[PDB]
Amino acid sequence: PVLNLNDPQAVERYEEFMRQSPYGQVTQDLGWAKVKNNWEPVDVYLEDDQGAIIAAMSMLLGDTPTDKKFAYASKGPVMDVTDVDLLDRLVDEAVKALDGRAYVLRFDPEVAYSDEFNTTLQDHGYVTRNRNVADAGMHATIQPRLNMVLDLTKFPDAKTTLDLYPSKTKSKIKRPFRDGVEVHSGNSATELDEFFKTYTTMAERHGITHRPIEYFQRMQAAFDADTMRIFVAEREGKLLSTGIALKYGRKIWYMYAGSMDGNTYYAPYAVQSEMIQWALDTNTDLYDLGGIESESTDDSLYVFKHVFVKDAPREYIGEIDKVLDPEVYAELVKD
Ligand SMILES: [Mg+2]
Ligand SMILES: [Mg+2]
Ligand SMILES: [Mg+2]
Repeated sequence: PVLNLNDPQAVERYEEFMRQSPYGQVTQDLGWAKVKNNWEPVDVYLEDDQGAIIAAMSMLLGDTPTDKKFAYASKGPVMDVTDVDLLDRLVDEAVKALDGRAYVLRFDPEVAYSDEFNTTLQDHGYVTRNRNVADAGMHATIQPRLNMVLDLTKFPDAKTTLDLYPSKTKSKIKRPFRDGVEVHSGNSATELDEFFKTYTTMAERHGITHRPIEYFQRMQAAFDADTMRIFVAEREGKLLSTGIALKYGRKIWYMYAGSMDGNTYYAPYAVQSEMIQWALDTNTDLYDLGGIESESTDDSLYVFKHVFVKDAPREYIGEIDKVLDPEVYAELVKD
């Protein structure tokens, strides 16, 4: 069925399912639609024989250069996507809800890539985008398929961040702190202003664009301090680096970062250490440092994230596309 966003009861049940599911994703939370306020939300779900929600998909519809919309369920749906027969049923609900307005319904769940799963999906009629598409560019997957994920369940007795690492790494993490770097965290306007300054500075330094502050303000309005937290690293009165982490489902996700120019005293390591400590303190299963371009030392993202994730990066199935308008799809989506 389709969720009536104006039905508080229905919304609460949908949210409860999302928040409690081991497959929950912040980008599938109804709060994500508030962040992506320029996209149209269309949410659907399936119920089991007891009438309880067993699967849900929060879609966001965006415009394209054609008469069709692009329907996207970021890191959704929320269910065991390998249960493809169940997935088909949920997608059928989504297709009904879209009512021919979209040329495609795409979802990129955080499930490991495998030839078997890839094949099963294709056998069910989905078009998958992973190893068959470009690594970067306008043809690449929206979300990086290679992600550096720290599995904290491998360290049941870990009390602090240092307990998860080899001595060489403990040294790297301790460095900023011994040099005076201090981290404070929260989700108020003050921390947001600190984040934004480092974020725009970082953007200007790398000659790249940055999202407007309103984007993050909507995020702050949508998520409480137990879900969204901004970590700010400073040294004796000087702002050095920041990071935004979102706690949801089985993980804490390092989503945004910023760092001032010049000497930052390895503040980014301090930020990571505190985000990981938050994951430990909350008994979270995973700490997701996000994507990398490649598992190579030539990738600055990899080198940095590899300090905190020694396991191989997780490689996801990529984009699973339910093609609705084949002609427009072929026009807008290519390898
Ligand atoms: Mg258009
Ligand atoms: Mg713990
Ligand atoms: Mg590790």
